[PDB]
Amino acid sequence: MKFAEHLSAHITPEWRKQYIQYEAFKDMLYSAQDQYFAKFEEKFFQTCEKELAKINTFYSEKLAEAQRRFATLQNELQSSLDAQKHEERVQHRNIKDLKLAFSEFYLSLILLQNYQNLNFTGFRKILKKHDKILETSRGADWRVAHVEVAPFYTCKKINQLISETEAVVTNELEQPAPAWTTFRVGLFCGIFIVLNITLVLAAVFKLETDRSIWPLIRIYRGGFLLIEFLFLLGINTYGWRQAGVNHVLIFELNPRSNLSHQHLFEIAGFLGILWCLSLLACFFAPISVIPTYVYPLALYGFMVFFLINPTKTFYYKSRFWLLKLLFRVFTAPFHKVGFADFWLADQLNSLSVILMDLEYMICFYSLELKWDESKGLLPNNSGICHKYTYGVRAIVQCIPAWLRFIQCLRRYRDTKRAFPHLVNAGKYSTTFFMVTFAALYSTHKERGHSDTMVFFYLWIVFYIISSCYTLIWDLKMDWGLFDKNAGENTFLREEIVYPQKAYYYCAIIEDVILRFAWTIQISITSTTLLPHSGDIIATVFAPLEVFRRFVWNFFRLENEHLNNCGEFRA
Amino acid sequence: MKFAEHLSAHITPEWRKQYIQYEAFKDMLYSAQDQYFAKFEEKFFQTCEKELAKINTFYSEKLAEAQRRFATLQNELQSSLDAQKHEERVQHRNIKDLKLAFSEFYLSLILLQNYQNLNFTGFRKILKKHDKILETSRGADWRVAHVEVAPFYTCKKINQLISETEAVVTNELEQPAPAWTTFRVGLFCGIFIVLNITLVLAAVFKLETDRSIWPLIRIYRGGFLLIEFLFLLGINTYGWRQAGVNHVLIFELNPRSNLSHQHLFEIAGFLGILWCLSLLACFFAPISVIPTYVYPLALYGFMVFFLINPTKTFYYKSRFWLLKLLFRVFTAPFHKVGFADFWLADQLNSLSVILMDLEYMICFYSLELKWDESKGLLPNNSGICHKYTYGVRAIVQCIPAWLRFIQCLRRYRDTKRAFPHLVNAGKYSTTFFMVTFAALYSTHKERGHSDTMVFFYLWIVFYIISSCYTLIWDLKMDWGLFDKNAGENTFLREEIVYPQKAYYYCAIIEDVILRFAWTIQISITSTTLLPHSGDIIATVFAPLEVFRRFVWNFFRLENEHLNNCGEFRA
Ligand SMILES: CCCCCCCCCCCCCCCCCC(=O)OC[C@H](COP(=O)(O)OCCN)OC(=O)CCCCCCCCCCCCCCCCC
Ligand SMILES: CCCCCCCCCCCCCCCCCC(=O)OC[C@H](COP(=O)(O)OCCN)OC(=O)CCCCCCCCCCCCCCCCC
Ligand SMILES: CCCCCCCCCCCCCCCCCC(=O)OC[C@H](COP(=O)(O)OCCN)OC(=O)CCCCCCCCCCCCCCCCC
Ligand SMILES: CCCCCCCCCCCCCCCCCC(=O)OC[C@H](COP(=O)(O)OCCN)OC(=O)CCCCCCCCCCCCCCCCC
Ligand SMILES: CCCCCCCCCCCCCCCCCC(=O)OC[C@H](COP(=O)(O)OCCN)OC(=O)CCCCCCCCCCCCCCCCC
Ligand SMILES: CCCCCCCCCCCCCCCCCC(=O)OC[C@H](COP(=O)(O)OCCN)OC(=O)CCCCCCCCCCCCCCCCC
Ligand SMILES: O=P(O)(O)O[C@H]1[C@H](OP(=O)(O)O)[C@@H](OP(=O)(O)O)[C@@H](OP(=O)(O)O)[C@H](OP(=O)(O)O)[C@H]1OP(=O)(O)O
Ligand SMILES: O=P(O)(O)O[C@H]1[C@H](OP(=O)(O)O)[C@@H](OP(=O)(O)O)[C@@H](OP(=O)(O)O)[C@H](OP(=O)(O)O)[C@H]1OP(=O)(O)O
Ligand SMILES: CC(C)CCC[C@@H](C)[C@H]1CC[C@H]2[C@@H]3CC=C4C[C@@H](O)CC[C@]4(C)[C@H]3CC[C@]12C
Ligand SMILES: CC(C)CCC[C@@H](C)[C@H]1CC[C@H]2[C@@H]3CC=C4C[C@@H](O)CC[C@]4(C)[C@H]3CC[C@]12C
Ligand SMILES: CC(C)CCC[C@@H](C)[C@H]1CC[C@H]2[C@@H]3CC=C4C[C@@H](O)CC[C@]4(C)[C@H]3CC[C@]12C
Ligand SMILES: CC(C)CCC[C@@H](C)[C@H]1CC[C@H]2[C@@H]3CC=C4C[C@@H](O)CC[C@]4(C)[C@H]3CC[C@]12C
Ligand SMILES: CC(C)CCC[C@@H](C)[C@H]1CC[C@H]2[C@@H]3CC=C4C[C@@H](O)CC[C@]4(C)[C@H]3CC[C@]12C
Ligand SMILES: CC(C)CCC[C@@H](C)[C@H]1CC[C@H]2[C@@H]3CC=C4C[C@@H](O)CC[C@]4(C)[C@H]3CC[C@]12C
Ligand SMILES: CC(C)CCC[C@@H](C)[C@H]1CC[C@H]2[C@@H]3CC=C4C[C@@H](O)CC[C@]4(C)[C@H]3CC[C@]12C
Ligand SMILES: CC(C)CCC[C@@H](C)[C@H]1CC[C@H]2[C@@H]3CC=C4C[C@@H](O)CC[C@]4(C)[C@H]3CC[C@]12C
Ligand SMILES: CCCCCCCCCCCCCCCC(=O)O
Ligand SMILES: CCCCCCCCCCCCCCCC(=O)O
Repeated sequence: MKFAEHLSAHITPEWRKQYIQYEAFKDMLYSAQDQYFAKFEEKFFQTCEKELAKINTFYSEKLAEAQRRFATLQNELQSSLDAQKHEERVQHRNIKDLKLAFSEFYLSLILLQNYQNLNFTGFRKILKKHDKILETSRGADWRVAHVEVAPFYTCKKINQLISETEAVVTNELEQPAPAWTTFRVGLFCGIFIVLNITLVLAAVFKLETDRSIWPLIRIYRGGFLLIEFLFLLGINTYGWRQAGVNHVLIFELNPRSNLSHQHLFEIAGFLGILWCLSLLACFFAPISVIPTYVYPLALYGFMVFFLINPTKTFYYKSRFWLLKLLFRVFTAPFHKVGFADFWLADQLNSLSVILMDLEYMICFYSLELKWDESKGLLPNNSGICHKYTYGVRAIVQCIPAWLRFIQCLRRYRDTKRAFPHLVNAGKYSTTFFMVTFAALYSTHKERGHSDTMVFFYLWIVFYIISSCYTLIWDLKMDWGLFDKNAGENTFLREEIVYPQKAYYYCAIIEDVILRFAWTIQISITSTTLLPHSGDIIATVFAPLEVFRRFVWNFFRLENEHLNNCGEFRA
Repeated sequence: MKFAEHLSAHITPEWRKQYIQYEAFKDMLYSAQDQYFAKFEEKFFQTCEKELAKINTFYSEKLAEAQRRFATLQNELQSSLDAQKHEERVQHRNIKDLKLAFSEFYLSLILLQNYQNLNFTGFRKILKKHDKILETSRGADWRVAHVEVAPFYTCKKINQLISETEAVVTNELEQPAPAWTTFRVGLFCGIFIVLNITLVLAAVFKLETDRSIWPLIRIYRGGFLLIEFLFLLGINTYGWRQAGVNHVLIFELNPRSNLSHQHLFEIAGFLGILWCLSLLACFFAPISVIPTYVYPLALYGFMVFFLINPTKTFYYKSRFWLLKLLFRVFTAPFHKVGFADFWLADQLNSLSVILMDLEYMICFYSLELKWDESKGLLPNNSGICHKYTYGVRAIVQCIPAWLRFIQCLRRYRDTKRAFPHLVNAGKYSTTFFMVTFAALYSTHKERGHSDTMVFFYLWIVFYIISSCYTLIWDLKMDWGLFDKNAGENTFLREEIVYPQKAYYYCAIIEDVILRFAWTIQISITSTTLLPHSGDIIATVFAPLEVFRRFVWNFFRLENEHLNNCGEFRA
C-alpha cells in the first residue's frame, strides 16, 4: 500500500498536477528491476530534484500570496468591524460571508502544509523505496542533502499562518466511516441486546438456583469488565476528536491510519455476542454430553487467538501496535517511557479484577474442577482458589502497582527530578502497604492472635492515606484543577476545552465517591468476611470502578494537550 | 422548509454569490409582513429582475465558453487519439488524465444545468410565496412573462450539451445516507434475526403441536408477505439507482426528496420486529389472563395507525404520497392513469394472499372466535371461514384483476387504440374465468353432480389459456425481450442496462417457471382438496410469487426508461 496510491486520495484535484506524482515515479522504479545502474540511480535524485523545485516554487508563491492574503484578510476583517462600528443584519451576513472567505482561505491554507507534509512524507517514501530497490544509502542522505534543506520544508511560515487564523477567529470572528462499517455496528448492537434479555429470563426461570452459582459469576466477571472497557473507550475516542484535542499527536499514533470511534464499537460488540452466547449455553447445556466447563476456555481462548494472530487480517495493523505497547509496559525498567507507555501501564491499575479472576480460573480448573463429570462448573453443594491462602491473590493484586512504580523510578533516572517524578512514586507505593496489612490481619484472625485487631487498625489507618494520596493527586495534576488562575472558571484551570462547564464540576464529585469505595474492594478480596458479601460487593463495585477510569481518561488527555504537564513532548 | 435553505445547501460555494439568494428576499418578505403596498409589489418585480439578469448573463457566458470548451474538448480527445495513433503507457495515462479533465468539465456542466433548474425552481417558489404573502396573481403572471421567457430558461442548449458529453464518453472515452439511519437499519436487522431464531426454537420445543395450528398460520401469513415485499422493494430501489435508471422521472416522484433503499430497509426491519414479537407472544402467552387472539389485532392495528397517522413525523411525506396513489388507484375509472397508478395497481395483483388472509381473519374473528375464553386462537380439536362458501373468497381474489381491467378500459377510452391497450384487457380478464370455473367445479363436487368433471376439464383448459396469455405478454412487451434487433444480444433487445446478460436469462427462466404455479396457487384456494394440502401448497407458494413480482419489477422500469413502451411520458 506503500503510502503511494493513498497519498493522492487525500489531495484535492485542484492541485493534482502540482503535488508529487508518487504513482508515476514507482512505475519505472520497477522498470530496472524488470530490465547504467549508477545512471539509473542518479536519475531519480535528479527526478526528485524536478519535484523539489516544482514544490519549492509553488509553496513559496502560495506562501507569499497567503501572507499577502493574511494582509488582505486582515484588511477584510476589521473593515467589517469598522463597518460594524437590517443594515447591520446584512453586514454580519456579509461578515458570515467573510467568515466563509476566511474559512475557505483557512481551508486553502489547510491545503498548503498538506502540500508540504504530504509531499514531505511523499519524498522519503520514494527515497527509501529507491534505497532497497537499488540498495543505496544516498537516498537516505538525499532527504538530508535536499529534502531536509529544501525551501519547501525548512521554512515553517505556513505553520505559524493558521496560528494567526485560529487566534483571529477566537478574537474577532468569535471523513465519515464507510457505510458498511456503520451498519455492522448496528448488527452487533442488536444481537447483543436481545441475547441479554434471554439470559436474564433463563437464570430466573429455566436455570435452577439451589446449587451455588458463586463459581460461575466469579469466572465470567472477568469477561464483562473487558467488554465494558472497550465500549467505554469507544465513547472516549469520539469525545477527544469532537472536542478538538489532537490525540493523534499526544499518543504518538500513526499520523495517517487510526481507529475512529465507530471501529471500537464493532470490536466491543463482537466480543459481546461471544461472551453472552457462552454464558447462555452453559445454562441450558444443549449438547448434554460435552461438559459445561469447556465453554469458558472457548471464550477466553478465542480472544487470545484474536489478539496474537499473525494473519494480516481482522484489524491486523492496529493489533501489533497494542502488542508492542503491552510488551514494553510489562518490561518497564528495560525501556524508556512515552505517553503510550504511561497510558496503558496506568489503565491496568483500574482493571485489576481481570488479572485476579484469571488466577481464580487457573486455580479452579486445576485444583477443584473434576474433568470426569459433565456438569462441574456448577458445584453440587470452601475452596482454596477463591480464598487467600499464602496470599497468592495479594501478589497478583499488586502487579499493576509494580508496573507503574518501576516506571516512575525509571522515569527518575533519566531526568533526576524529585518533582513531579518521585512524588508520583509515592502515590503508587501506597498500594503495597494496602494489601500487606490486609493479608496479615485476615490470617491472624484465622489463627486467633490477640493482636489481630491491631493489624485491623493499620489496614484502616493505611486505608485512608492511600485514598487521599491518589485523590489529591488525580484532582491537582492529572486533571490540573484547583488552580490560582480560576477567574471566571472558579475552582478550575484558566482554559476549558469541553463545551459545558458543569461536566468538570460533575466529575469532581464523582471522582471522590468512587475513589473512597474502590480502595475497599482492592483490599476486601484478600480478607474473609462472608461468601455472599465476598462477591456481591465485589461484583457491584468492579463494573463501577472501570467507569471511574473512563471519566479520568477524559481530562488527563485534555490536560496533556493544553498545558503539557507530563512534559513527554516538551 | 420552503426549498429555501436546502437550495443553497446543494449548491457549490464557488457559485454561492451567483445563485439566487433566497434567504435575503424571504427576510424582506417577513419584514413586509411585520411592517407602499403597490410600491412594495413593484420593487420586487424588479428585484427578481436583478437575479433575472444576473443569472442570464452568467449562464449564457458559461454556456458560451462551455460550447467553446466543447470545441476545446473536441480539440483535446481525438488529439489524444491522434497521439494514440512505456511511451504509449504514459500516453494512455495522460488519456486517463484527460478523461478526468472531461469529468470535472462534465461536473461544471452539471453545475451549469442546476444553476439553471434550481434557480428556476427558486424563482417559482419566491414568486408564489409573494403570491399569498401579498395575495397577488402578478407573481404567476411574472413567472410567465419573465421566467418562462428568460434567456436562462428558454435556451435549453445545456441539455443537448450534456447529451453530447455522454455520447462522446460512450464513443471515444469508453450522497450517502446519514450514519444514524444505517446504524438503525443494522440494529433492527440483528434484533429480527435473533428473534426469528428464538421463534423457530420455541415452536419446535416449547409450544405443543397436538392442537391444530392452521388458523394461526393462515392469519399470520399476511404480515410476512408484506414484510418480504417491502424488503424486496428496498433492494429494487437500490438496483434502480445503481444501474442508472432515472426512476425519479418515470415515477413522477419529487425531484428533491425520495426514499433511498436504507429507509425502506429500516421500515421493513421495524415491521419484522413487531410481527415476530406478536407471534412469539402468542406462542408463550406470558400474561396468562389477556386472551391470545388480541395480539393479531394489536399488530394489524398498529400497522394501520402507522400508515394513516396524521402526525407530520415518521416518513409523513412518502406516507401521504402513498395514500394519494392508493386512493387514485382504487377509484380507477374516475381518474386518469399515470405510471404510479399502473405500477401500484399491478403490485396489488401479486399480493392477493394478503387480502384473502384479511378476509379470513375477519370471518374467523366475527363468526367462529369465542370472546369468552383466553386461549382461543388455537382450536381445541370444519370452518366455513376457511372454506369457499358463497364465493366471497372468489370475489376478493378477483378484486385486483377487476381494478387492472377497469384501468386498462379507461386508458383505452381516453386513447382509443386497440393495441396495446385492449390485449392487456384480455390478459387481465382471463382471471375472472379462472376463478369462476374453479368455484363452480368445487360447488358441483360438493353437491355431487355428474358433470362436475366437465367443469374440471373446463377449468384445466382455461388454465393454460390464462398461464400463456400473461407469460407471453410479460416476456414480450413488459420486458421487451425476444426482439428481432438482437445482434450480439441474442434473444434479447438491442440495448441492455444491467451489467450481465446471465441475469436476463436467469430471470426469463425464473418467470417461465414461476408463472405456471402461481396460477395453481390462486385457483386452489376456492376448491377443496385436503386440509393439510390446502394450507401447505399455498404457504410454500405465496412467498415465491412476491419474489417473481420483484424480479419483474427489476426489468419493467428499465424497459420503460429505455424505450418508453408504456407511452406514459411520450
Ligand atoms: C436488561 C438487558 C439490558 C441489555 C443492555 C445491553 C447493552 C446495550 C448497549 C447499546 C450500545 C449502543 C452504542 C452504539 C452507538 C453507535 C452510534 C454511532 O455509530 O454513531 C456515531 C455518531 C455519529 O457519527 P457522525 O458524526 O455521523 O460521523 C462520525 C465520523 N466517523 O457519533 C458518535 O460517536 C456520537 C454518538 C454516539 C456516542 C454517544 C452515545 C453512545 C452510548 C449512549 C448510551 C448507550 C447505552 C449504554 C448502556 C446502558 C447504560 C446507560
Ligand atoms: C493480558 C491482560 C489484558 C487485560 C486488558 C488489557 C488490554 C485492554 C484492551 C487493549 C487496550 C485498550 C485499547 C487502547 C487503544 C486506545 C487508543 C486509541 O484511541 O487508538 C486506537 C489504537 C490505535 O490504532 P491505530 O492508530 O489504528 O494504529 C497505529 C499504528 N498504525 O488501536 C487500538 O484500538 C489498539 C488496541 C487493539 C485493537 C482493539 C483490541 C483488540 C483486543 C481484543 C480483546 C483482547 C483480549 C485479551 C485477553 C483477555 C483475557 C481475559
Ligand atoms: C461458543 C459456545 C458454544 C456454542 C453455543 C451455542 C449457542 C448458545 C446455546 C443455544 C441454546 C438454545 C436453546 C437450546 C434448547 C435445547 C433444549 C432446552 O433446554 O430447551 C429449553 C426450553 C425448554 O425445552 P424443553 O421442552 O425442556 O425440551 C425438551 C427436549 N425435547 O426450550 C427452549 O429452547 C425455549 C426457547 C428459548 C431458546 C433461546 C435461545 C436464544 C439463543 C440461541 C442462539 C441464538 C444465536 C443468535 C446469533 C447467531 C447469529 C445471528
Ligand atoms: C431461521 C433463521 C432466519 C434468519 C434470517 C432472517 C432474515 C434476515 C434478513 C437480513 C436482512 C439484512 C439486509 C440489510 C442490508 C443493509 C445494507 C446496507 O444498508 O448497505 C448499504 C449498501 C452500501 O451503500 P453505499 O453504496 O456505501 O452508499 C449508498 C449511498 N446512499 O448499499 C446497498 O444497499 C447495497 C448492498 C446491500 C443490498 C444488496 C444485498 C442485501 C440482501 C442480501 C441477502 C440478504 C439475505 C436475505 C435472507 C436470506 C435468504 C437468502
Ligand atoms: C390495503 C391493502 C394493502 C396491501 C399492500 C399494499 C401496500 C404495499 C406497501 C406500500 C406500497 C409499496 C411502496 C411503494 C414505494 C416505491 C416507490 C419508490 O421507490 O419511492 C418511494 C416512495 C416515494 O417517496 P418520496 O419520493 O420520498 O415522496 C414523494 C413526494 N415527496 O415512498 C414510499 O416508500 C411510499 C410508501 C410509503 C412508505 C413505506 C410504507 C409504509 C406502510 C407500512 C406498512 C403498511 C401496512 C398496510 C396495512 C396492512 C394490513 C394487513
Ligand atoms: C405486541 C405484543 C406486546 C408484547 C408482548 C410481550 C413481548 C413478546 C413476548 C415475550 C415473551 C418472553 C418469554 C415469556 C415467558 C413467560 C413464561 C413462560 O411460559 O416461560 C416459558 C418457559 C417456561 O416457564 P416456567 O419455568 O414454566 O415458568 C414458571 C413461572 N415461575 O420459560 C422461559 O421463559 C424459557 C426461557 C426462554 C425465553 C425466551 C424469550 C426470548 C424473547 C423475549 C423477548 C425479547 C426482547 C425483544 C426485543 C426487545 C427490545 C429490543
Ligand atoms: O501496509 P503495511 O503493512 O504497513 O506495509 C506498507 C507497504 O507494504 P506492501 O509492500 O505490501 O505494499 C510497504 O511499503 P514500501 O516501503 O515497500 O514502499 C512497507 O511495508 P513492507 O515493505 O514490510 O511490506 C511500508 O512500511 P510499514 O509496513 O513499516 O508501515 C508500508 O507502507 P506505510 O509505511 O505507508 O504504512
Ligand atoms: O415541508 P413541506 O410539507 O413540504 O411544506 C413546505 C413548506 O411548509 P412550511 O410552511 O411549514 O415551512 C411550505 O413552503 P412555502 O411554499 O409556504 O414557501 C409549503 O407547504 P405549506 O405551505 O402547506 O406548509 C411548501 O409546499 P408543499 O408542502 O406542498 O411541498 C413546502 O415547501 P416545498 O414546496 O419546497 O417542498
Ligand atoms: C497475571 C499473570 C502474571 C499470569 C497469572 C498468574 C499466574 C502466574 C498464577 C495464577 C494462578 C497461580 C497458581 C494458583 C495456585 C497454585 C497452587 C500451588 O501449587 C502454588 C502454585 C499454583 C499452581 C499457582 C502458580 C502461579 C499461577 C498460575
Ligand atoms: C489467559 C488465557 C491464555 C486463558 C488460560 C487458559 C490455559 C492457559 C489454562 C486454563 C486451564 C488450564 C489447565 C487446568 C488444569 C490442568 C491439569 C494439570 O494436571 C495440567 C495442566 C492443565 C491441563 C492446565 C493447562 C493450562 C490451562 C488449559
Ligand atoms: C519496593 C517494595 C516496597 C515492593 C514490594 C512488593 C512485593 C515484594 C510485596 C508486596 C505485597 C507483598 C505480599 C503481601 C502479603 C503477603 C502474605 C504473607 O502471609 C506473606 C508475605 C506476602 C506474600 C507479601 C510478600 C511480599 C509482597 C509480594
Ligand atoms: C453520576 C455523576 C455523579 C457523574 C457522572 C458524570 C458523567 C455523566 C459525565 C462526566 C464527564 C461527561 C463527559 C464530558 C464531556 C463530553 C464531551 C461532549 O461533547 C459530549 C458529552 C461528554 C462525552 C460527557 C458525557 C457525560 C460525562 C461522562
Ligand atoms: C378487501 C377489502 C374489500 C375489504 C375486505 C373484504 C370485506 C368487505 C369482506 C371480508 C370478510 C367478509 C365477511 C365474511 C363473512 C360474512 C358472513 C355472512 O353474513 C356474509 C357477510 C360477511 C359478514 C362478510 C361481509 C364482507 C366481508 C367483511
Ligand atoms: C383491515 C385492518 C383494519 C384489520 C381489521 C380489524 C378490525 C377492523 C376488525 C377485526 C375483528 C373485527 C371484529 C370481529 C367480531 C366482531 C363481533 C361482532 O358482533 C361486531 C363486530 C366485531 C366487534 C368486529 C369489528 C371489526 C374488527 C375489530
Ligand atoms: C366484466 C366481467 C367479465 C367481470 C365479472 C366480475 C364479477 C362480476 C364476477 C367474477 C367472479 C364471479 C364470482 C365467482 C364465483 C361465484 C360462485 C358461484 O356459486 C356464484 C357466482 C359467483 C359468486 C361469481 C359471481 C360473479 C363474479 C363476482
Ligand atoms: C433462481 C433462479 C432460477 C433465478 C433467480 C434470479 C435472481 C438470482 C437474479 C435475477 C435478476 C438479478 C439482478 C439483476 C441485476 C442486479 C443489479 C446489479 O447491480 C446487482 C445484481 C442484481 C441486483 C441482480 C440480483 C439477482 C437477480 C434478482
Ligand atoms: C451474522 C449474519 C450476518 C449477515 C450479514 C453480513 C453483512 C456484512 C458482510 C461483509 C462482507 C465483506 C464486506 C466488508 C466491507 C468493509 O470492509 O467495509
Ligand atoms: C432498543 C435500544 C435502542 C437504543 C439506541 C437508539 C439509537 C437511535 C436514537 C435515535 C434518536 C433520533 C436521531 C435522529 C437522527 C436522524 O434522523 O438521522
